[PDB]
Amino acid sequence: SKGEELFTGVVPILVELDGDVNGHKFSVSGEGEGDATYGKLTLKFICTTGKLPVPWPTLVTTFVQCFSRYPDHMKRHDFFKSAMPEGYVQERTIFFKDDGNYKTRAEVKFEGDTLVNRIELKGIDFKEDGNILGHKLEYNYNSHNVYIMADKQKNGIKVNFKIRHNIEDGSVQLADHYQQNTPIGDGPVLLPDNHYLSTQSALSKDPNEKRDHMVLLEFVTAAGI
Repeated sequence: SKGEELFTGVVPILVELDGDVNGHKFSVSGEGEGDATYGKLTLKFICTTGKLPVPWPTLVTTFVQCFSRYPDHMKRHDFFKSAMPEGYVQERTIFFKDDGNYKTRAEVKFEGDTLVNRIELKGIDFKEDGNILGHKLEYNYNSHNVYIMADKQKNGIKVNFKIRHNIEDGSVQLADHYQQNTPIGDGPVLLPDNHYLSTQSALSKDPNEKRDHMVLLEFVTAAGI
């Protein structure tokens, strides 16, 4: 396919987010690199408007699936890379159990040789005293499976999954994800058979960094075929 060749080495990544959660406005910038050969991502995010109003972990999924490692035998199912360099639109709705929801819209594509993820986030109906606004989530992250399916009507894919956020009291905060991706260009893309992505992520901090930020290491590989 098209994009395949674009991912053959380490690619620099730029992440830009504009958000509003219950009237609290904020901006985030992130930079790093991805190496789809190992399904590996390394990023650092910085809250540019000051203190992040929600917990960092809640934004992970929002902050580039084209960096997933697809095994040789599954290359024909890699929609993400097939949409490059023109890119794709990724939209979601994220429902926090017994809490508010996030609505996101992003464009992911290449600007020169940098892979760009530009997002607009809108959060509503959050409880001032819930796990999100109340900042009760631990600073860590779990492994998940992300289910993918073809959408022949929109020439895209539909994706669904649940994230499990650990709460400081030992409990769990569920986050139901509903997602749609559609190509930006008019060129051909690869529509996949049902399959899934297996994820793992580690969160850390930069000891010498005074701004509000998050350091992220993540591995993702496709499976189920």
